Amino acid sequence: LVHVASVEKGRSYEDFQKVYNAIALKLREDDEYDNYIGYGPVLVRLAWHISGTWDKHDNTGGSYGGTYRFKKEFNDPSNAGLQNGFKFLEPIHKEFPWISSGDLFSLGGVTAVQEMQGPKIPWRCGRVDTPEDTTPDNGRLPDADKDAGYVRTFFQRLNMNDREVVALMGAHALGKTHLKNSGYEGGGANNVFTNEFYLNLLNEDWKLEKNDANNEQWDSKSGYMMLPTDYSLIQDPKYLSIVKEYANDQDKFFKDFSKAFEKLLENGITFPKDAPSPFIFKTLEEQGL
Ligand code: HEM
Ligand SMILES: O=C1CCNc2c1cnc1ccccc21
Repeated sequence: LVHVASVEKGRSYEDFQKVYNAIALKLREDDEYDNYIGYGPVLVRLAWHISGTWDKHDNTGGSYGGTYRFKKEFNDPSNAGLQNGFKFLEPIHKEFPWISSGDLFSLGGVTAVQEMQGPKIPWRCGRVDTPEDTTPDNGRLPDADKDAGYVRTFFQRLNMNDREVVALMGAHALGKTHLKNSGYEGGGANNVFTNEFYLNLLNEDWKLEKNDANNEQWDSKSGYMMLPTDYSLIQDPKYLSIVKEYANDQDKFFKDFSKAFEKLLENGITFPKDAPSPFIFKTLEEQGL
C-alpha cells in the first residue's frame, strides 16, 4: 500500500503560506472559544488524530487520505470534540478549495503550534483525498487509562521511540480535557506552546483521584491534572530521564518536538525524489501581519 505525495496542481510555497495566514488570522479572531483558550489546542489535537490512525504494518490510516471528513472517523468516540476544529477549518477550505483535506488538517496543526509560539514545523504538501472505503475503523487511537508499557507498545505502531513519545506528549502543555468529550475533568489550560508539561509533571504535588465519570486522573493542589498516560512518563525510569531532559532544556524540546511532529504528520507518505523541499512557514508576527 503506497501513498505517493502529489502536489496540488500549480501550487507552490506562497499558495500554502496564504492558507497558513488565513488559519493564523482566524485563530487570532475567534479568541473566545473554550473559555478564551482559542482554537490552537484543538487544531493540534486534530492534526494528531488524523495522523495517529496510521499502522506501519500495512500502511492503512494516517494523514494522507483526508478520511476524517467521512462519518465513520468523524464519529469515532476517540475524536469527540474535534468537530470544533473541523468547523473552524470549514471556511478556510471554502476560501482555498484547491487544498486537499489531509493537507489542510495537518497544516492546521502546524499553524497552531507556530502561532502559539512553538517551534517551526517543516511541512510538506501532497496528501491526496482517498475514498470513503479507505477510512480506518475506530479504535486505533490510544486509551488514556493505561500505563507506560501500554504507551510504549502503542507508539511502536506509529514507529515512534521513547524520545519521540515523550517529545510528542509535550503537546499536553496545551488546552485541556472536557468531561463530556473524554471522561476526564479538565484543569488549568494554556495556549502558549512551552515545555510546561514536563515542569508540571516534576514540580507539582500530584494526588490520584477518581472523577465524576468514574475515571482515574492525577490532580494537583494548584488545579492542574494529568491523565494516567501522562503520569506514566514519570513512573517509567526511561521516560522519566527524558521528561527531566525536556524540563531542563527548552530548545532541545522544541527541536525534538518539531522532528517528531513532522514525522507523525508524514507517516505513510512516499515523497518522490523530485518533490519540493519541506516548507517553513513564516508566522503572522514574522510577516508584520
Ligand atoms: C497516549 C497518548 C495520548 C493520549 C491517551 C491522549 C489523550 C488525550 C485526551 C483524553 C485529551 C482530552 C480530550 C478532550 O476531553 O477534549 C487530550 C487532549 C489533547 N491532546 Fe492528547 N493524548 C495523547 C497524545 C497526544 C499527542 C501525541 C498530541 C499531539 C502532539 C496530543 C495533543 C493534544 C492536545 C493539543 C489536547 C488539547 C485539546 C483541547 O484543548 O481541546 N495528544 N489528549
Ligand atoms: O499539565 C497540563 C497543562 C494543561 N494541559 C494539559 C496538561 C496535562 N495533561 C493534559 C492532557 C490532555 C490535555 C491537556 C493537558
